[PDB]
Amino acid sequence: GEFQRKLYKELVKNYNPLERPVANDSQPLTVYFSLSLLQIMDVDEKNQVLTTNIWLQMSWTDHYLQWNVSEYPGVKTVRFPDGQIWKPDILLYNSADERFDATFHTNVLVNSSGHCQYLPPGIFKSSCYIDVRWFPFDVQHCKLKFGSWSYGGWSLDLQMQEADISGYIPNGEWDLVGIPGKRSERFYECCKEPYPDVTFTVTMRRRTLYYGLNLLIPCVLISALALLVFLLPADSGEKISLGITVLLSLTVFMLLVAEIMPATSDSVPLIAQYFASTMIIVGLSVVVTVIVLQYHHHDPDGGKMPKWTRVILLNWCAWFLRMKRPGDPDLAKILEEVRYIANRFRCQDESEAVCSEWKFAACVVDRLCLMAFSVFTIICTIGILMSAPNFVEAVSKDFA
Amino acid sequence: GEFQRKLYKELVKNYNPLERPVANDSQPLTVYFSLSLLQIMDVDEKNQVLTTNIWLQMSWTDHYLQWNVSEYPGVKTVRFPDGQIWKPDILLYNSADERFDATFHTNVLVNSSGHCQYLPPGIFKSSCYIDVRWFPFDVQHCKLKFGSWSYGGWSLDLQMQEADISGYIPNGEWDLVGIPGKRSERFYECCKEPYPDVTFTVTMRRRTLYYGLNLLIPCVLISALALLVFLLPADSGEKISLGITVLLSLTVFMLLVAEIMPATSDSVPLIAQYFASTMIIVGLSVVVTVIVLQYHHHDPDGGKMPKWTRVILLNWCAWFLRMKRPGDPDLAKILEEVRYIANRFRCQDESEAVCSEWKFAACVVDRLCLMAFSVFTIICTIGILMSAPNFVEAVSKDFA
Amino acid sequence: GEFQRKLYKELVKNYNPLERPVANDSQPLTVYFSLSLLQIMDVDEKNQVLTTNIWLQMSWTDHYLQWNVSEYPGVKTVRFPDGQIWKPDILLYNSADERFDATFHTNVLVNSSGHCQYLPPGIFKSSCYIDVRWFPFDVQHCKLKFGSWSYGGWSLDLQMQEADISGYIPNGEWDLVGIPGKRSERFYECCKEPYPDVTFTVTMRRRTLYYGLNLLIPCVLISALALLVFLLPADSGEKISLGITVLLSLTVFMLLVAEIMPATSDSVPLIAQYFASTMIIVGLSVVVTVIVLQYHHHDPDGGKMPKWTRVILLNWCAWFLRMKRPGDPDLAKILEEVRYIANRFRCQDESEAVCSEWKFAACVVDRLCLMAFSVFTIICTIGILMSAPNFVEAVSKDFA
Amino acid sequence: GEFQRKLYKELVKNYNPLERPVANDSQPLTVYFSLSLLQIMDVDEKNQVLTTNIWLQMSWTDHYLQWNVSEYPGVKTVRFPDGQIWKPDILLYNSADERFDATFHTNVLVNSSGHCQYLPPGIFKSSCYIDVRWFPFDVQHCKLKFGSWSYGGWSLDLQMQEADISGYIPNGEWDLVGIPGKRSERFYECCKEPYPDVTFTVTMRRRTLYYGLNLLIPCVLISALALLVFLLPADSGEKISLGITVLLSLTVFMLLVAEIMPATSDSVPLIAQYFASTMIIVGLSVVVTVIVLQYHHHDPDGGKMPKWTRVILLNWCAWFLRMKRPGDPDLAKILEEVRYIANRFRCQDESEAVCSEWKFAACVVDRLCLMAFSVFTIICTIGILMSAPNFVEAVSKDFA
Amino acid sequence: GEFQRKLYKELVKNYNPLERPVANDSQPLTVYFSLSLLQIMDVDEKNQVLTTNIWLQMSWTDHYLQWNVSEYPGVKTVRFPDGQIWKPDILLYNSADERFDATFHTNVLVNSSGHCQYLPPGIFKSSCYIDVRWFPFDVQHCKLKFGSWSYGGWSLDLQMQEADISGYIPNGEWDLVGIPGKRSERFYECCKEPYPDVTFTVTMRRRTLYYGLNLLIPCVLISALALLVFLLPADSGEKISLGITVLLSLTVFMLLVAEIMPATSDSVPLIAQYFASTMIIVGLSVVVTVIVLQYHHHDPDGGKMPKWTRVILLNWCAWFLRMKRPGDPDLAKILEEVRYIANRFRCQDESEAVCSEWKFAACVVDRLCLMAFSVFTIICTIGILMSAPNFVEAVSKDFA
Ligand SMILES: *[C@@H]1O[C@H](CO)[C@@H](O[C@@H]2O[C@H](CO)[C@@H](O)[C@H](O)[C@H]2NC(C)=O)[C@H](O)[C@H]1NC(C)=O
Ligand SMILES: CN1CCC[C@H]1c1cccnc1
Repeated sequence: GEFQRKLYKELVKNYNPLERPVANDSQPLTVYFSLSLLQIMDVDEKNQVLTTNIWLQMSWTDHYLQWNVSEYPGVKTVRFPDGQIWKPDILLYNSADERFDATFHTNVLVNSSGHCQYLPPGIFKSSCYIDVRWFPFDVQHCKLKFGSWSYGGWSLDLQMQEADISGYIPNGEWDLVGIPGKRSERFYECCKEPYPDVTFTVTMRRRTLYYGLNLLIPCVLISALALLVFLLPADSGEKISLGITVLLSLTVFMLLVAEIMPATSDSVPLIAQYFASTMIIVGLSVVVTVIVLQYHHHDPDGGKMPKWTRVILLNWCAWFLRMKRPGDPDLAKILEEVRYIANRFRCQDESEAVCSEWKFAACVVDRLCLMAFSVFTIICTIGILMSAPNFVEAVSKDFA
Repeated sequence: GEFQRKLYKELVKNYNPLERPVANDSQPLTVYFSLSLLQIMDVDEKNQVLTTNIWLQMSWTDHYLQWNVSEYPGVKTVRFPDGQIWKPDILLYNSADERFDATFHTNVLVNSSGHCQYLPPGIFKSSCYIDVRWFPFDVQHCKLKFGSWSYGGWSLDLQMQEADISGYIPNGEWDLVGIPGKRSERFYECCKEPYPDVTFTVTMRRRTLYYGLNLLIPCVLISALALLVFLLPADSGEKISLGITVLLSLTVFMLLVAEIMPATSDSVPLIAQYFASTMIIVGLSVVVTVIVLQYHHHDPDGGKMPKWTRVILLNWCAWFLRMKRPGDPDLAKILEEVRYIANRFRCQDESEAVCSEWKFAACVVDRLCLMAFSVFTIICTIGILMSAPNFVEAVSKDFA
Repeated sequence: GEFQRKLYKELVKNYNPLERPVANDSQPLTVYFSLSLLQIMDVDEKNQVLTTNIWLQMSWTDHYLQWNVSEYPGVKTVRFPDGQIWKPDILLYNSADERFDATFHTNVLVNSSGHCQYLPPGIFKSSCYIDVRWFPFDVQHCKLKFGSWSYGGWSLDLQMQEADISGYIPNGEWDLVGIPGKRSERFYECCKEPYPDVTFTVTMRRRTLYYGLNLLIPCVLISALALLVFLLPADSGEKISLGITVLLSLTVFMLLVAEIMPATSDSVPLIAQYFASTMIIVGLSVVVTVIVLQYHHHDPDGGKMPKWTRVILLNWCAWFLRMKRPGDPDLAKILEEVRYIANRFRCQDESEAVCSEWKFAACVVDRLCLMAFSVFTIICTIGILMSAPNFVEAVSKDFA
Repeated sequence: GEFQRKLYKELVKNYNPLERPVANDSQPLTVYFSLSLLQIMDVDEKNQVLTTNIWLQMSWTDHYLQWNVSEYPGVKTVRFPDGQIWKPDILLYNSADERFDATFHTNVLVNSSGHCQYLPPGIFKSSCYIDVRWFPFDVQHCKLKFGSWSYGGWSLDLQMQEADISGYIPNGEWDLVGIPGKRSERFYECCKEPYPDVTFTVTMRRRTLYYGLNLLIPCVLISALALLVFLLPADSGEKISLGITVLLSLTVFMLLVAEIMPATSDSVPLIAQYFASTMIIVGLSVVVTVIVLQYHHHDPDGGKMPKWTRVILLNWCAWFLRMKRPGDPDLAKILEEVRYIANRFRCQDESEAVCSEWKFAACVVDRLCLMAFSVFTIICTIGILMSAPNFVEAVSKDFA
Repeated sequence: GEFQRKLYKELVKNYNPLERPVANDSQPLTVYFSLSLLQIMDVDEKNQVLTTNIWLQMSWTDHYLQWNVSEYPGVKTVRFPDGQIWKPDILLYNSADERFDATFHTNVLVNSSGHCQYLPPGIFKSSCYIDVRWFPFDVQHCKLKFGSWSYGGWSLDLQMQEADISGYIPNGEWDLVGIPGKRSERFYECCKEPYPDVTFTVTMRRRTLYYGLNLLIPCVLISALALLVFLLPADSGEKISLGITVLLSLTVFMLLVAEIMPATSDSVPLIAQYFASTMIIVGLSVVVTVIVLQYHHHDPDGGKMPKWTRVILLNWCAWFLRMKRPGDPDLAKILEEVRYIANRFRCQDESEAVCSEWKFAACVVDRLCLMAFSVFTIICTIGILMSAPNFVEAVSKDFA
């Protein structure tokens, strides 16, 4: 249109995009800064970066970009690309992208009275600390720090407006608790000019249904399965394979969880210590199995049963468990031969009678250690799982 | 040509690529927006990102870019590169590309009446929520949101033209149901103007043949083979070995299928339900095998058969399953030794006959659990697989 | 050079890089398009993306860029950079790259009479369909579709010339067969004017010396070793172990072959069919082994062999496979004691005879199933591998 | 303001951004260089690349950009963008980024007396030598070499200022020791002029809690479990299974650590030595188990035990380990028969005694090898771990 | 300063960066090309690309950039950024980078007499054929081809200087042998115009210590462990398990080697041949073990040993292997009963004698195959390992 042609010709006359558009040089320029969260793309525990989709929102007042609507009827807003008009050089301090500023440079909407609006979108790769002490029951606080790079207090001051989450799209993995900001200043040593900035802390809680169902219940189920070795009869000589096989499966599980995990040395992760507890449990199970197997295959002609073992395992450990202890000249020569055979059979029976005691002792030890291990595994898993804060309500909100 | 030289020189005179080319400044500018799908390149469920090849279609009527054909014979159209004429600032809202705009800027073809055509190509990475509840018998809807970034409804009013799929190249994995769009007018609280926008919802369906042949069926054969532990005779120890090795094969399968899919906590996936059910079936099979082995290797005098088991397993279950039960002074000394040997043999005979009942009971319970688990696996697999709403359609299309 | 400087100054007077350089505006401008293949960098079966290294060859005639050599002695050719002279806008229609035009903008060499040459190199990524129906004996045809984006057939007469392969560098995996090209005219829904394009089809054949050694031969070897169970005597305890470990190795092998290959549902790959057949073979091997184990440990005093089963196994197959079957008052008291002992021994001998007959039946069944499984796996492997077309030619070229 | 606009107009006048801003052309310009470490992001061992977040600091004195604040009251500082004033060309020599210069070009802040201050941020990837001889108890020294590219020592007098670590954010895995720097002068084959450069060395210590808990301790535990084969009675065939399965798990661990470790041939890693030692220990355990099993299943009436082995095993070693060694005509015909039976039984008893002595010898060998292997593995592990320098410092700082 | 500004203003008058800076247009311009190796970043065997840190080095003479120092006393050199002066267009012919020119454009230093220096750094990625026939004892030649893209003999004749390896930082895996170069001229069909270019060949030798300690030694050790199946007595039921688990471990080792190595089909790698040989050895080890097991569990009444086997496995090899072969009417009824019992025991004795003879034959076969396999494995290993060229050089330079 004719009027907007005239306006665009007139406005850029003697305009320098290198100057602050303030009527008075001494007075600072007021700039309002705010966010608009749209989505959380990914939270990388291993690399400790946070990727989000965010619309910035900056606004100020321009002294020179003013006109009277009466002289230019119909036109009431104008737009300018980058470089042609002055903009605040506000950029993220916590950036982790290769280019230090990931932000699409869009148009600047201008008032008929000098008020500019700037809403550039972009995908921001922050670098925030990822606490992993209570994984997978986590609450994370990642900070985004914005502010002018080469402008001070007398240059321009920054004011905070509350973050907008009206357009938030919920994420499958993380639950957004909130996003509160704060405006703070920082004085230097030379000069008493406040240097303001705005920081936003994004707080998220991990939803634990997936990690629970895929990590914890399988591991606890097969750890409970690992106690079946104490139920097998020792005569079926395939007890060791069970223990070693479940140990191998647990090792595979551990190395995968190490794969997902980062490599910080700040604290012992809950899942890692739980896996270590299961490691020790299965190892002690295998050791006890070897002990019982040694007891079962005892040589009858070897050493005698010690009195301590006899009085402990066969008496007290049986009372505790209420387990029952289930217990003519040639005529002389032929007589001697038959007597020899009978005596040999008697000796064989007496020798076999000894092995029964050892086998019963093996069964008793097996039952006792079964009970002890079954109690211990439950105690350990319950204590470790419930030791984490943010567990009861986490499970109540996820699994229910 | 001299005529096109003169025309190109004349058109750019006084032209301003900043002003919106309308004869009347008060009235808006109508812009027609459409789409042209070429192919779907990727659907990443783990990152929730859709990659497509798309040709944008825009069209508006410029005002100043007009000329008389008679004055410039031969010339019918002109072409302008980026930055030399006014273009709509149309952007994709939900984008996952690090650079927010992912369109290749090409020339604009302008007719002699002042009609501009803009057909920029590009590869678009938009983020859409990919439901995984009914995986792999899945149907997904992903939305693309387009619209001007900084032009209002009093200035630029979008219009819809139906999407073009004439050039579509079919995908191997995804079947395209269709891509219907819709035009809507959002209203601002300040002002009575509309804010037109156009959204395109791409609907696709996964083809269930690769997954069917590589994940579903192999698990069925492995689970079925896990029941071979029951037909096996307990005399040759292989039962626990069989059970555990099937278990680990299932674990590695579950690890694969877990690393394929994302960590969302919105619902339990169908494949997860199937694998968990197989987990439980194999574990219970191993437990039953342990019980059977305990029954088989029973000490002949370590106890007595309780009346409940003696009646049940030996008569009732044999009835149900139709299995038959498996069935001078120097001479008196010789007398008592020979009778002692005979008595020893008789005692051994009766003790050996005792264990036959225990072995038969083990066989009976083994057959019973075989039948029960054979029914259970079939029922569970059939129910879980047929629970999917479009299972019949998928099996009729992909397979038949 | 003064002459070079003066000519460069003169050639750019009133030159518009926006106009098509023709003497008469009505007739189109002829452009010859070719292509110089240099290297096939990579073929991505999983992503259906082909990466090649090519040099474009465009040539046309510029009417304004002419000069008389007699007045410019030394200079015979000139070079112009990007954006200073008119260039055709030719780009790939199939680019699977984040940027839709991956070419390095080099100079344009100009004749002394107005002929322009343009040879921009670059690495081109394109999306072409990949066939896995005959993996790894497949022949792939991929397409490269070039054309002007914004010039119709009335302004750009695109022509074609044969592709150049004189500098081709052979690849270590794919053997180049040829690269023809054909011109075509297409109508687009945008506009009522044909748009010519030039399509080059690259035909290449995969060499099968690496896959034949690392995916086929090991599978055959361990499938054959899976038949070693039928030789192993049942008196040992390592038959089920053999079978199930073979299954584990086979599953790992198939899983890796699955991860390398694309997830298409258009056909069942040859390697997939082979792996499924081998899975079935080993599974039935395990089932037969279970049956033989149950036969060999058959408990006597239970059910006698059926007449049909006996007359089959002990006679027909036994003769067929050339197998031979394994074949004072105290005196009265002493008398009936020794009578009891002798009768006990006689009954024991009868029981052992029945057991020996059962074990012979098991051996015969094992031998027969050995023969059947061996012949069946041989014929299935040969048939599956020889079903593919151009298999013998590939075998000859690669191995011999 | 008016003063700001006038000053910006005045400064730009007759300014060439190509000339070095010095009052005297023959005098070198002084530039102060400094660093500000913000965060160590990644230490890639395989690729030997260190990624850090760094702010560069540069400062010099421009001769032309000076003014009197009396004539320009409000304005005290001005800002200039890239490409409008002279800037140094300081760039990293060791950059490993695909684009050689990875820095964000910000404004340049200027005094009223011409003092320029330039603080460009950026994320720098540099190639530094990584030493893994003492992994995971290593201390690394990575250098960053900065310096002007095309400015010699007679024009740009580079100076170094101490690095700033006040804004350092501690990293979970790496511990910062110090960042000293020195300014050295070098000669290059290009030119006969010295080119000064500034090198900063980053010294980092690796926190070892993660690796100590995830790699060393589980390896220790399962290596110890591998010694249980010397407590299993030989009558249960489950010793080779134990040894070989632990060997398999060890091989898996070796594969994983080799995955983490880079391919280098400078010196053997400590963890590589540890895993090799564990390999040999477990292999020797398996060999000893094979020897013991061969001893146990001796066939009597065959090889008589040699006198040397007899005495060594059953006199000295057995006592040393406190092991106790275990241990009418018809009447004539019947006499002959009973004599034959008794003699056969006596021969069986003698064979049993020989078997018992062989089994006792096997047990003695087993116990002796158990003790030897235990002491050997303890000594080897403790020596290998303790050989690393500052291992005591590492454990004291991390664990305690 | 003053003279700097004056000279900079004077040097750009009427200066066209598009023209070749020569005094005579007909005569060509001499350009000297060179290189400066800094580091070999990576050698990718799979994608077959080479990454290096390189500073190019070009030098030529400019006719127009000349001045007399006495007129401008302070300035001796001037610097021009990209786009201000004429630069030769020299780029990598065989680059394998997504952008065809990975080169950082720095300043150009010009002397008082017109000499120009241009040393742009960069991280180049070139695709060079990588031979893998001799892995890991490998020597690779990679060629870098540089040349002009638009100029020829009458326009630009590239001379040569030897590549500079001063300041080259040794890599931990690849040892540099040399970087020879060679200039050459190529003529076109039309005209006798040379087209000189410079090519550099980088020759590097892989250091084999890491691969020897991670791939060769462990596989030899496990292969030797596989031979232990020939010392385990047949009574233990753990002979098949040993061989099978060795096969599994070696399969996963082959998997790793498959992942590291390229998928070429031009030769059979040495490591591939060695792994195939070891596979074959273990396979016949398992086959022989099965034969021995079926030989040892031979029923006494199932047949008789053939004469050939009886004479070759019991008299010839036994001596060769130095093994010794191990070795009133009621009274009549009582007599007949005891005669029956004695005859029964006699038949048992003959049976176990035949069984013992069969077991001796099995042991002899076992020892024979042990010796044969022990010789064969070492023969094949030595042959394959020493078959490679420069293997003595590799071991001498790495392990000493
Ligand atoms: C400016 O730079 C070039 C650098 O080469 C100088 O050329 C050298 O001049 C000396 C004088 O004898 C010769 O020995 C060298 O061989 C020349 N080098 C080359 C490549 O030709 C040139 O002299 C310098 N000019 C001034 C005024 O310093
Ligand atoms: C052939 N071109 C490429 C696709 C459409 C067509 C076109 C037509 C007009 C303006 N731009 C593109």
